[PDB]
Amino acid sequence: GEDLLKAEELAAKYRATGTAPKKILGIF
Repeated sequence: GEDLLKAEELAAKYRATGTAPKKILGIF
């Protein structure tokens, strides 16, 4: 499943932000 890869990606990205919903915070 590539949604698991996406889950890795989001884990690579969002955790890079520090907190997933703060994906908008990075934009703030």
